[PDB]
Amino acid sequence: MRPLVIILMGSSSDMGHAEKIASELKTFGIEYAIRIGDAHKTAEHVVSMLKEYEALDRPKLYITIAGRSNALSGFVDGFVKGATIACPPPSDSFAGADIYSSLRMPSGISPALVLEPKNAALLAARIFSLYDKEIADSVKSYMESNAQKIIEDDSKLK
Amino acid sequence: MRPLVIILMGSSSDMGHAEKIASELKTFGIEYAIRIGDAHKTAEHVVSMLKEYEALDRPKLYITIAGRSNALSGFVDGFVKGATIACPPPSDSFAGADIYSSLRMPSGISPALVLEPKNAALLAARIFSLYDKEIADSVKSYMESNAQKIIEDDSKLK
Amino acid sequence: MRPLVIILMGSSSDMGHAEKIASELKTFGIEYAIRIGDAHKTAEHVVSMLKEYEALDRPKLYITIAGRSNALSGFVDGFVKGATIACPPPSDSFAGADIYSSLRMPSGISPALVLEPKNAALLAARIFSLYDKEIADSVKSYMESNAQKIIEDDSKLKR
Amino acid sequence: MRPLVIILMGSSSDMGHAEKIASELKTFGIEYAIRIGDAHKTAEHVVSMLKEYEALDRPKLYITIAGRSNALSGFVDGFVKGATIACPPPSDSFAGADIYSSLRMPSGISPALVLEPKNAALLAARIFSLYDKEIADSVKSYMESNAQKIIEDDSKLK
Amino acid sequence: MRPLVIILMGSSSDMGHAEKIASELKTFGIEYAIRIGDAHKTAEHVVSMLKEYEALDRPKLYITIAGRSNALSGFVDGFVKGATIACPPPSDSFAGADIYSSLRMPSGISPALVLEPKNAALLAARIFSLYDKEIADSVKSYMESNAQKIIEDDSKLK
Amino acid sequence: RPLVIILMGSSSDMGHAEKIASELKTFGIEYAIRIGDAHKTAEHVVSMLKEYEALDRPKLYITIAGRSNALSGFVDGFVKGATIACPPPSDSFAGADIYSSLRMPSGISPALVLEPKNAALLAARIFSLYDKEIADSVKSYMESNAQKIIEDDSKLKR
Amino acid sequence: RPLVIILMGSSSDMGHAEKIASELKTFGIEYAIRIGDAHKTAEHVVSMLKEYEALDRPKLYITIAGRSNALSGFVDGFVKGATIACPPPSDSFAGADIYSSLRMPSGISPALVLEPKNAALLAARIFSLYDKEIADSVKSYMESNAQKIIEDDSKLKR
Amino acid sequence: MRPLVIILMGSSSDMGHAEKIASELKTFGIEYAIRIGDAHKTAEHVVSMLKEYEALDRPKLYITIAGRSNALSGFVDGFVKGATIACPPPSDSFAGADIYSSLRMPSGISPALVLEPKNAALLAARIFSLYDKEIADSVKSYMESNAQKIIEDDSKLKR
Repeated sequence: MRPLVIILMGSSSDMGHAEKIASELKTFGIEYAIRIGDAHKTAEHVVSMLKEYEALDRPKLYITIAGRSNALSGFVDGFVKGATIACPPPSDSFAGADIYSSLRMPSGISPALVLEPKNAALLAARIFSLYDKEIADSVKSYMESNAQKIIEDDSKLK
Repeated sequence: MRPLVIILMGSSSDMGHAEKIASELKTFGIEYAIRIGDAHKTAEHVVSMLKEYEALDRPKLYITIAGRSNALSGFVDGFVKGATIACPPPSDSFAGADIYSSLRMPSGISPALVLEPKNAALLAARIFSLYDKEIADSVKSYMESNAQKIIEDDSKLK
Repeated sequence: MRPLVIILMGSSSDMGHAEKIASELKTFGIEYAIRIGDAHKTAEHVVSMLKEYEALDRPKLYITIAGRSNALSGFVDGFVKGATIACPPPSDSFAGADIYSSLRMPSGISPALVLEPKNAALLAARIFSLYDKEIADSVKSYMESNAQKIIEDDSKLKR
Repeated sequence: MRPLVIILMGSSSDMGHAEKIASELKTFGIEYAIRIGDAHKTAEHVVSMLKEYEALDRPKLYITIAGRSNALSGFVDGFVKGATIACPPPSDSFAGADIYSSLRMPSGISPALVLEPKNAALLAARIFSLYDKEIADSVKSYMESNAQKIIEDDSKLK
Repeated sequence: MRPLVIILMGSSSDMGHAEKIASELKTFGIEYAIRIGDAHKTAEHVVSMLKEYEALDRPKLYITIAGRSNALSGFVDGFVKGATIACPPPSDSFAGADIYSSLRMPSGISPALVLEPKNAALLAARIFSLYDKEIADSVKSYMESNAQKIIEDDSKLK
Repeated sequence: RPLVIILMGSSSDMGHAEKIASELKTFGIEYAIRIGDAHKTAEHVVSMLKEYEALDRPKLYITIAGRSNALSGFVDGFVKGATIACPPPSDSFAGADIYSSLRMPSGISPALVLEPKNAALLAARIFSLYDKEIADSVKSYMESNAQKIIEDDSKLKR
Repeated sequence: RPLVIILMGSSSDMGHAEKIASELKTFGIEYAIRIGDAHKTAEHVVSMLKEYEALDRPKLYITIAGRSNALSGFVDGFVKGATIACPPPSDSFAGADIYSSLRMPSGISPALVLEPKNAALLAARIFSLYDKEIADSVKSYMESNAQKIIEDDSKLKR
Repeated sequence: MRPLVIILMGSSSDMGHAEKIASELKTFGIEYAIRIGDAHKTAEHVVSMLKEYEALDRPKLYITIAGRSNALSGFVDGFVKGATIACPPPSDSFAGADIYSSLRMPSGISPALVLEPKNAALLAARIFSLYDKEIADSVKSYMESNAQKIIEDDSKLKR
């Protein structure tokens, strides 16, 4: 079956950030789910949700979004079989130092960290593209279009 | 009933830090248990253990020790009923920025952060001391002793 | 007698922060007092106040609020018998580096550091709850409510 | 054909770090190549190398390793079709601030950042595992073994 | 032959910063070109452009402007023969830590880092001034003028 | 006739204090060296300051406290005259203990100086405003420092 | 009879300087306010300091320079008596300009104070060692500060 | 006459750092002078020295080396006509935060900041190379050699 991306955020306050990821997945033609669950406060709810998705026989990725000290990405990553992507929401608290909670994983916990929500979506697409030629075609068009916009911007100048 | 402190560390590599906490609790006459469990890799093992301690009919505190990005303190704090203390092991990586993973809790997750292991033990004692006169007496002796050492150091000069 | 939390701040400029803590303590049914006193400029005043609260035969906690370089939390913690909680006001000066003045205590000075005012109240409640069943019931209702709101948000907004 | 991981480092001084990644890929039964090329000094050499690998009709990932200001990961990522992983070598220069050069990509450049070399290898395996059942089996054993070591460590204690 | 400064920016979003540099070069009577090209997304476009400028038989400098992780300055510096100047746009993200991506060059890549755009222009002028007396005269007038403004500000007091 | 009271929080600070004391002695300025902690032995410190505050002579206090420095503010809030904070060096959290000495509220005004020889020099130059002997001593000291640099140039001139 | 010379690097620093001057006036201490840059108008600064250094009266210099503060060290290396550095506030690079005022070599000893009211108070308390009038003024000031806190408690006592 | 690079350091303690720069300039065939002088303690000495070098009719650069808070690079840059290069010694104090004293110049003070001593030499060479073909040839040989070593390492060590 088709690829699936599960976008899991710790709080409804993260929804703006999540929708940016979702919007971009939609341009790659990649199905997504958007869910809310907190690692520390609703662990059992999160586990029961992950079991449901894990049971689907289709290629899947999880993109985990948690502000402040991000425990969610590692929690999900240590539970599910396949790859996951951490895409924390932006914060300038302590000059951005919440980022270290996403970076500093133990050996054996391996979420892919990406800062920009459009890049989390692009990484997800490029992961599927190793085996999905339709998604590979979409990635090519997207990345070529990004390069062409820059060159055109220069042409408007010289 | 007599107090219990459960010292839970994410890794056997944290044992030196744990033992400093434990040694200090012993000077206050406070029973402890030392346990190992990782929030991301062995979550079910941690829950199982917490349920066992939570069922004991005695006043209890948990002191949680986890290096790198500390997910363990919030995990435990979100599960148990009573208060908990976060006492992460020291690290100089990224100028100590692992500390932000212990600091930056969501609303509703409230571990007490203390840096020095002797102070984690002292805080625990002083928490019990609100209701346990035996421990209050021990705390008084301990803090008076600390102060007298300094005053003595001054008189010893020249 | 019932628990008491003394909320002591270094400056009246911190009153809003103190009120957030007191507001949350009220939800747990915990009596509080709000006081002002500075460790360096009004030490004797702070000592006099602490002696009065310390003489009360009831379980107590102090929550200490001081901006910039926080000397109040250690001063109070070194004086009183029981536990204390540091909950400094937030600051973005020097990328938040005032926090290190609350973190870096000498051995023998052990205030509990908590950043969020609601969490300072919750920690206080959970400290009393080791021996106080009624406060433990309140904590449980509070923490269950927080969880249920998250699950309800997922039930509504999930796609 | 079988998956391939191309480990590309900017300098021979990075070889120790690269070999940790390679060693771990070998435990997952994943073929790898180890190569050296600098983005700024040997761009054409890097491009000619990437064209050679890109022409292989097999699932591939690139893991890019560059110290100091990491320009290599983004350079590779903007050239190749599929996903890439940035795994910079550790440094304590400016308290680790070289990490921001790997983090702060423009929209449209999406390398997966992972700090630990064993985790770069595990992420690579888990990426292939979405479609490769043999690698999925290896990941399961690996991650289960990591969890079991922790539980056993606790058992030696309580 | 008369000097040329090529102002190359990674994005059209950098134009305000570029124009401050350009405006200041105009006060020194130094010809400039403003161009757009991204190191990671449009590398071939950048190389093509550099070859065109490199073929001009006149003394030239490149001022490279790129936000976030600055790969552009080292890319250009590794390609062209003569000196280059890095003048990244200002950013307050992560307490300005994007600056380390411009600072931390490998041995063999030597762009001049200057923060203020007016100073990037002044450095360029002063570089040419070692051999161009017309520009030396302009630089002298400019720096003398700056000093006289301050002394005047002092006398204007009260 | 002036007196400098060097007060340190811990006997661990002695090496730092003695660097200050030695330098003060080359200025021919009498000093006292004392130990006392602001949080643990507050009464001992006050009793001590009262003894010094009663002396009819010019005096300065140089206060030395590691970690979070509460001692300088405490002393400064109590004594009439100026004080100097000279904290011991630390690499903990990339030296962030320094902010506890910097960030004083309005009304608490210790002079912050990092180098112990400079704490002594500031003390001297403070007295030198009214003490012709100390001023002569400062002039000789500062001239010696300059002549050494110049003779280094004359010797290692290349 | 004492004099405080407030020297700022740029007219942009005036608001900061006037906060210092206003406070000095409540202490009844005469001040001068001057503008001069260490790098651009070094001769203008020296000529100015020579005028002040010749005056037979107690004097302090409070030096104000934004960005990388070279002014305080320059002034301190030239004048006989003590000086005070009071840099203007900045959020650039999370306030890292402060290190240019902190990190003096042995032999250069300006007193660093962050708050302008505290720069004035330090100045006063420096004179107060030999000036009974200023000392009385300091005592009244510092007592007023304390009484206000206490009456705030009495008023907002809950 | 031929180019000259004046390497001026604030303290003899920096001599090793200066030597790394001079060593690299020698490989490019560029004459250098090594001098010592401090901006705050020996200003007049520094000015006197700069006046002597400034009077020479030859292309020159100054490379300025000062630890801790770097006031030397701006002082020299504000005095001399032509370009200068700041190359401070490395420090790990405060996580390397001395670097901000070399970065944060006022408008009108424009030293080129470069961290590595070999790169300060290369930048100097590349500045002269805009007008000096012989130095341009040397730069090209240098930069080609660096590239070829990397490619050779790949050819040996590739698996």
